[PDB]
Amino acid sequence: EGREDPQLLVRVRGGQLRGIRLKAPGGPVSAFLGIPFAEPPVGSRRFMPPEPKRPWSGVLDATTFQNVCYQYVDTLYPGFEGTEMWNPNRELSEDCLYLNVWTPYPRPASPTPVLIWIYGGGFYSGAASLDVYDGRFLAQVEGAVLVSMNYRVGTFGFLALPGSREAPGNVGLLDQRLALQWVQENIAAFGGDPMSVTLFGESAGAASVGMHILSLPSRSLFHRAVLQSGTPNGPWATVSAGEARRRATLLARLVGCPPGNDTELIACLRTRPAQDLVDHEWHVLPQESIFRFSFVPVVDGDFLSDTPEALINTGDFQDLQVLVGVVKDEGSAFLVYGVPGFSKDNESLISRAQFLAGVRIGVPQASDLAAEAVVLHYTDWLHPEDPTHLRDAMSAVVGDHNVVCPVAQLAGRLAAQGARVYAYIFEHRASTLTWPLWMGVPHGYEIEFIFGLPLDPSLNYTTEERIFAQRLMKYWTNFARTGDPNDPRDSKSPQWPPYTTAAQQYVSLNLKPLEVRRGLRAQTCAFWNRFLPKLLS
Amino acid sequence: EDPQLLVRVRGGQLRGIRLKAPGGPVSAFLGIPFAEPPVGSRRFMPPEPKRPWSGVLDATTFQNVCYQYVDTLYPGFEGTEMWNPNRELSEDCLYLNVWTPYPRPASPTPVLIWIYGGGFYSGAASLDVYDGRFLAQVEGAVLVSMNYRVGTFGFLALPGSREAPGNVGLLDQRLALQWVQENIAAFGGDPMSVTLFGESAGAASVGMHILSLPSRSLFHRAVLQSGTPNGPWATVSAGEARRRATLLARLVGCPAGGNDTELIACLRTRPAQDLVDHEWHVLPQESIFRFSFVPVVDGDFLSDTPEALINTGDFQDLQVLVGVVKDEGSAFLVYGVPGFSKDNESLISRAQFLAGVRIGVPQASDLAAEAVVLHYTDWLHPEDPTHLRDAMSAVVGDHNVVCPVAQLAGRLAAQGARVYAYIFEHRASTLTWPLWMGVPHGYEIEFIFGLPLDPSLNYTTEERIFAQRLMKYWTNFARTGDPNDPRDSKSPQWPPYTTAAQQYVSLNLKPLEVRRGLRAQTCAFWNRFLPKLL
Ligand SMILES: Nc1ccc2c(c1)c(-c1ccccc1)[n+](CCCCCCc1cnnn1CCNc1c3c(nc4ccccc14)CCCC3)c1cc(N)ccc21
Ligand SMILES: Nc1ccc2c(c1)c(-c1ccccc1)[n+](CCCCCCc1cnnn1CCNc1c3c(nc4ccccc14)CCCC3)c1cc(N)ccc21
Repeated sequence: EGREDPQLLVRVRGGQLRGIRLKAPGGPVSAFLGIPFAEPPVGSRRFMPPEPKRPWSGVLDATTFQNVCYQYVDTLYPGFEGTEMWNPNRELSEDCLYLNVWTPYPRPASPTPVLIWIYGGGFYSGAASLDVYDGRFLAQVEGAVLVSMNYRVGTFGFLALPGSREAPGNVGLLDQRLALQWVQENIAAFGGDPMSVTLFGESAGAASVGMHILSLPSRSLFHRAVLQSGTPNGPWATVSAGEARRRATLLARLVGCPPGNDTELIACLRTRPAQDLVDHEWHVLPQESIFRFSFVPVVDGDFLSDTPEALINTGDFQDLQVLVGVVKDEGSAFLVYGVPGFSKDNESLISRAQFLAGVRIGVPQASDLAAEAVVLHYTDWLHPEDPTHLRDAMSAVVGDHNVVCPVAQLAGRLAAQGARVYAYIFEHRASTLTWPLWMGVPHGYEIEFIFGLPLDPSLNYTTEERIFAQRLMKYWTNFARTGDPNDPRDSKSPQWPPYTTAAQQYVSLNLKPLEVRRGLRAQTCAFWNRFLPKLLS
Repeated sequence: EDPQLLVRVRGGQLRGIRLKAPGGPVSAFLGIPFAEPPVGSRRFMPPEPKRPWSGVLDATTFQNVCYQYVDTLYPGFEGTEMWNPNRELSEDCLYLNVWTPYPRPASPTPVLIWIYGGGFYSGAASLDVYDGRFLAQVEGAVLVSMNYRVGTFGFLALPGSREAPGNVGLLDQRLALQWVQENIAAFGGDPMSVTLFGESAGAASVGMHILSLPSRSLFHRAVLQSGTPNGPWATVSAGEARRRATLLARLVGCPAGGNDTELIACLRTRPAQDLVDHEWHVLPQESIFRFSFVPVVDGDFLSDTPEALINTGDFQDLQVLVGVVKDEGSAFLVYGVPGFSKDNESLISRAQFLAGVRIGVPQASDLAAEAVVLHYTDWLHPEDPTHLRDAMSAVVGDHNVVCPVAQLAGRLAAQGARVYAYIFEHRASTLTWPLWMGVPHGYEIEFIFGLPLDPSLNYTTEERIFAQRLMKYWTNFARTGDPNDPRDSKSPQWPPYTTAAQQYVSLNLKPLEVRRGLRAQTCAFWNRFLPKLL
């Protein structure tokens, strides 16, 4: 046939695809949703590296989002858009290694910069099919080819018996590398420039992006990287070999797979229903905690030849261009998932006791001395009992420790070692946010703006937000295009300068024009990055 | 003979001198002896009261300065010399001075007693900056200052011994205090309204009288300026004093030991200058704002450590005035911290800053020292010399003065005392120290004493009015326990310092500003965290 829209028929290397023509506000875009890039990682392939997708015959239908990787569904606030917007919107299946491509309609005559999105979700949840990752706007408005992939999360993606053949760990990264490889090979068929691939992701996806920066076999598959609210370095994005070994073994035991070599154990895990692994995942953490996740990248001496901090300290990043940044309230969201005293349904004014308790959960790896050091640092000694400040300090601790200071260390090390870094703080609370006021601009809530959702008039964003969304997409795609988020023509708008060790410049993203600022929580991050380590004894 | 200049005290008759103050005449009784000269066998010993004398004792001049180390850092430089002895040195130095109004006050006047500082190793009540003349004349106060023994002579202790029990300098002071109870009325002072006030070491001495029950009946109120009994430099342990006494004895040929009595006997046979010669050689570490012989925690004068005493004391009917100058640490830097001098802007390196902290917090472990550095670095301008220099100064001032002051203020206030706190931020126009030193340790005294009221000293009109303000606060404080002017009904009120609000006031040329929290975050570092690095 024959009768179909010729713009929707594309041949990639596994065979032919039929895409779908979608409405964006400013006009039509092409979508090729659910292109499979790996062999379904099921049965004997669980815990195993992805294998490239074997070619198919006929025209593969690529008009709808394919399955979401097997994962824990958040039931903290039943019916609450604030949590439900992050939950899976397609069937849960182990057969989920699919990707998506948005492109202009009609596809552009000459090659186009390619953004590749990697979702977040604590390496345990996430799905490229979620409303907030909808590439139609970037495609229609900026003329960009945008690609997002599903990668295996949780045990399926990250359970590791390091040194083993049957479960070597890091397979979720490997799924992402494979989507990356696929783009090199096929994106041209859609008018993307494979010589201009920019990786971007937020939170665990941001951490992912950083891992690709740090893994030799991924460096050839992209040219530019964007890390939103996450990093490879830090207390949560990786575990050591021993700790991953401990967690896998403990989970194995929990589902009735007693540990005594690795083959028997992994074989037994492979016989277990996927829902059983998910049901037991949370139980392997070493302490009561927040912003920690059971199955995450392992420092395997393979994908990661050393710890991320060792590699950012000694890596040569002679031109790499990265844009890094944070939201105003990185910590706030985490507090409702565990910390007593905190809730979305009230003001969360906590007591000093609740605060000391929170710091323990919030910095679980820290001794008595160190936890008391954090508390002394974040206490306002002028009002040391004030419920509002205590609440906000709890939020700042979780935020600073897990996101802001890792981001600061990242920028600093990169910049000091050849990279062109652009740094930002995103301060706009959405008008449409359902979370309470006290949470500020929570973790994840710049994404809807970077992706352009406010441009959809049916979504009820303000005109200001629509103009803002447009500004943001211009920064992002200018950066993709050029390595520089500035417009080479628009001299009147204030310029966004690179981040450097000498001046530590970064910009505010809010409804007002760009304001340049110096030092990203410089003083407090000296605490977390330089001092708190030295409380090693 | 002028009857106004003739007083009979318990030991006999005294002849004063009428002195010229700007606004009128004052009566001075200088060099009154309050103790048997603590010489020969009485060296290292508590003071005995002065024996009665015959006829009329000439009290028209300052008496000898207690034997001390004379500063030779910058010879003849005003900034340093103004602290050096301005009379002959002598172990025979237990003399006090009284300035009173001319004529003698008609009714009992509040009495204000000054105790100089000098790191318990130097000082003298005869120094130009402690001139009682102005407060006498202008505010009508009877002002009293004593010499007390310093250095080995005042504070060498072999604790538990009969012949060198330690703290005798403090006992000298206590005896001057007793003398005031017994005699001041004779000069028109009210023995029922005595305010102790002192700066630096003198401030810590005042603090020690607060914490020592036998001193408490000799005064009703206190003022601690840039100094505290608590904190890193004002006391030593019994074991630590023993060690330095012993080491000093070794350094001068004495006697090894063997026997306390024997060791002290030998020390007593040594010329004063021999003791001073080796005074500086007994410190455990390279350091600054540490002093060889200082009060000892004897379990007698000081029943426990000042820390223990302020934590658990009852200070219900006590009024205290405490404060600090803007740049407590700056002066100390020129005394041994490499890279610092008065003769240039002193723009140090990072290495110099890290080396300075070791010196500055001598007791500090490797980790504790790094905690300090990481706390005081401006992570935005990490290697800027101006920032490092100012930081080095801040470290020393905070560690030794401001946070100790902050801690004392809070304990007292929590435990019944009525506390008023200040930061003094005016740089005297006459200052011969360089700009980068700011308002150095000890340059508020000048103002409190009323020196800018003497037109010959070339202070500005502004400064004379500022000095007048200050004398009103202090003497209002002596008068009532409240530095506020109960006449002026037109703000801005100086509020009591409390744990809750932490209110204190800026003392500068502009009218009182009320600030809250005296380096609250930085002193949490120093007072709460840092102990926990044991
Ligand atoms: N009784 C049980 C049984 C099993 C599990 C349970 C509890 C909990 C838990 C729930 C409530 C309170 C305490 C613990 N967690 C807690 C995981 C921590 C969730 C923190 C929020 C977060 C952080 N990154 N991804 N997510 C998941 C939710 N998706 C979001 C995302 C983002 N931002 C936000 C912001 C607000 C709310 C949600 C949200 C941004 C990036 C992508 C996802 C789990 C974590 C596991 N790894 C496995 C099982 C369970
Ligand atoms: N070669 C030798 C031999 C013997 C001694 C020597 C050096 C030094 C020294 C000198 C220069 C550099 C390094 C060490 N100090 C250290 C002096 C420590 C005091 C530093 C400043 C200070 C603090 N409190 N009193 N003083 C003495 C100077 N008097 C002042 C005072 C005050 N303010 C100031 C302000 C600026 C300059 C001086 C000054 C206010 C209160 C009273 C005195 C001594 C200390 C001793 N305890 C014994 C002997 C010597």
